[PDB]
Amino acid sequence: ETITVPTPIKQIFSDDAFAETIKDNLKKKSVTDAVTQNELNSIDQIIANNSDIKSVQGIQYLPNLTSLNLSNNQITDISPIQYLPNVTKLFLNGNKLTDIKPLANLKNLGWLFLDENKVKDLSSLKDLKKLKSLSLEHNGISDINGLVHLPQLESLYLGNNKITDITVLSRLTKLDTLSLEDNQISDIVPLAGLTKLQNLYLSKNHISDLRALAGLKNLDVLELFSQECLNKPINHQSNLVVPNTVKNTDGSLVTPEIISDDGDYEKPNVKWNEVSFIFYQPVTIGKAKARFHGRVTQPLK
Repeated sequence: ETITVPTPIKQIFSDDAFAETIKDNLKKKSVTDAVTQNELNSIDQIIANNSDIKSVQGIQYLPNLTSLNLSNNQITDISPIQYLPNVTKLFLNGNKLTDIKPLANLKNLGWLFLDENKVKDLSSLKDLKKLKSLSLEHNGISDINGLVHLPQLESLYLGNNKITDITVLSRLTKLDTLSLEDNQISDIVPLAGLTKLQNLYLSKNHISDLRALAGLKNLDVLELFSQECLNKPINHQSNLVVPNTVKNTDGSLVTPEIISDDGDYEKPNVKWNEVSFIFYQPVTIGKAKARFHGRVTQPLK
């Protein structure tokens, strides 16, 4: 798309706030000032954080735009971005996005930041062969199966979601930085062969078994605290015996730190409507030191 006659900024960029962004970027005096396509072609970078932007309609007239920061606005639709082929950096944190199908077209996208939106389907990212860094925290996401075809990603932040199944991650063999903190993950076996991983954030999941991590020799940063592990319910009895299922990287059992209701440990079992125990174990994997810590809860029926 091109404009062929000088046109007031507000007629092209229909959201007042975005119109103000373009006016400021071109150093104009008013959103009623006329712009030409030549002036719009001069826009290589937009910095428009914190601007109450509700729509980026009109942005399709910025062919040379390579970096676009729309953090912390109120945007609901990013379709006008889809035909901007030179965009390589896209900051969309803190908006109201649900659909990211229009990003499928951004073949040169390199960095994409989408935290604090409501994007729940990621299959739209499969086209993106130059995507190196993706952040999708706090989106309410459960299904990450669309991340199959970004096998060249280097950094992926998926913390603070509703993820249980990380099967697809075994294909993301270029990852050096991965966050899955504050999800619902118990099975970390899909990580076991991802030997390039350097930085791995796994706190606040449901992880009780570290065997999956035993071969990750390039780890430098590792976080493993505040797990919450929920056993399947068992019948209440006067004398309760529950196998300890908490395991170190070498498969040895982690001795409980504290056991509820004055219970005690007789290895491999913890003995006493619910009981629980807490564990805390410093671990080292490669150069990475972490504290493996959490609680196992046993409901009783």
